This record gives sequence, C-alpha cells and structure tokens, in this order.
Amino acid sequence: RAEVEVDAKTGRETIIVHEIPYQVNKARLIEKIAELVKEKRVEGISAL
DNA sequence: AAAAAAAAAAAAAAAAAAAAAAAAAAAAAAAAAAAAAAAAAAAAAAAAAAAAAAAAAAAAAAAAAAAAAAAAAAAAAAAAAAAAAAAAAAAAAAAAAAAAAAAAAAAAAAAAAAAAAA
Repeated sequence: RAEVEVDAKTGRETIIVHEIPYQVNKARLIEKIAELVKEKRVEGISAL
C-alpha cells in the first residue's frame, strides 16, 4: 500500500507506505532505500 | 542476454565474550639504604745505602736405598658403533612510516517561499 499525498499549500508531494509485503523486514527495506538513494539508483528522494 | 555469487526465509548442528563483588597470590615497576668505585688532600713503611759479618755449597769417600731387568698376572684405557644436548645459519614476521580515497566545513550566489506595503 502506497499513496501519493500532496499538501494543499505547497506542491511538494510525499509517498506514504501504509503496509508492506509478507516476510519483509521494515528496517532492511529502509536501509535498502537509503543505499539506493546514496548510490543514485533512484531519483527524486528528498527524505526518508 | 548468459554465468556466477550474496542474501533471506526456518528448523537443525556447534561454539564465544564483557562486567560486579572480596581476599589471596604473583609480576613489575618505583624510592631508598647500602656498599664498590673514583678524585683529591696529608701522611709513613720500604728501598736505598753502607759497613760488617758468618752459614751452607765444595770437596774427600763409604754405603744403603735405589731404578733397570726378569717374571707373573690383573685388567684401565682407546677406538668403533650408537644415542642425546646444545648452539650458529638462515629465513620469517608485526608494527610502522608512507601513500591514496572519502567525510565534514565552507561560504558565492540563486530558486523558491513567506510576509507585508500602498
């Protein structure tokens, strides 16, 4: 589950992951996302 | 686009380490008595020096313990086999100076934003 929320005032968007798959570690997922951002694999991640 | 290797799921096998608390011993590093050793003073037994002397090597010569000869017999030591102790020769090594790659601070300047003036 992953929506794309947009604030009323500013146009900047955010992705909110409500749920994750089965037998997936949340900490390892976040570490993988951070590694992808540091290695410039994924483009457009402002924060995490 | 093919090959190869990591990693993660869950039941299995098998291990490892840090501290507290008291009382005794064992290493290991220091002050501090205590005695060799060394520098620099005065001080005092020994060599010198000389005259004077008498105790032991020479010399005669007998004789009595001796070192070579003979014999028998016992068996220490030497050289050849093996089997251990203990030391130079040579090579290896762990920290350790040298080099190279990544993290944090820096401001110049502008995009976007927030806020307010007339």
